[PDB]
Amino acid sequence: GAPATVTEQGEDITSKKDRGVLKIVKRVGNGEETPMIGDKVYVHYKGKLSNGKKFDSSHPFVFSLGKGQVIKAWDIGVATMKKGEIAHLLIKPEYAYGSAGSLPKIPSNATLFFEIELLDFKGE
Ligand SMILES: CCn1cc(COC(=O)[C@@H]2CCCCN2C(=O)[C@H](c2cc(OC)c(OC)c(OC)c2)C2CCCCC2)cn1
Repeated sequence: GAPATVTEQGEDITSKKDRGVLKIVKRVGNGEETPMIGDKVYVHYKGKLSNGKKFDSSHPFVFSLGKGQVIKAWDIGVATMKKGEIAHLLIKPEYAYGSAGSLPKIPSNATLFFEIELLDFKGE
């Protein structure tokens, strides 16, 4: 399924190249411009734990990019997305909630998967 496909075929978009955040584009965007740090960003997402034990969906989620308001993986991943793009991210715990987790919702050393649609981004 989608998590396995990303694991096998996804681009490694971490700077350190440690496979911590893997990406596949699913639906292409419009324009060349991807959002700068500081931009208010608007998205629809689906999300789940590898554990199979929790699912979550926006189904408009709003955050300021690259400000650590979201897990590092989103700050990295969404920064590479263009308006109208849909992407799959698979994320190792180092780029999400780490060894501590975020109990009870997120366990220790969790791997996360997300499907993200980037709707738009305005400058702050
Ligand atoms: C106010 C900005 N914000 C940050 C968060 C923390 O979560 C996140 O940064 C990432 C990325 C952005 C979407 C939400 N998200 C998550 O991990 C989900 C998430 C959604 C949450 O609420 C919608 C949430 O509660 C605040 C939470 O707590 C750690 C984590 C998680 C995905 C795996 C399946 C369980 C939920 C929630 N809101």
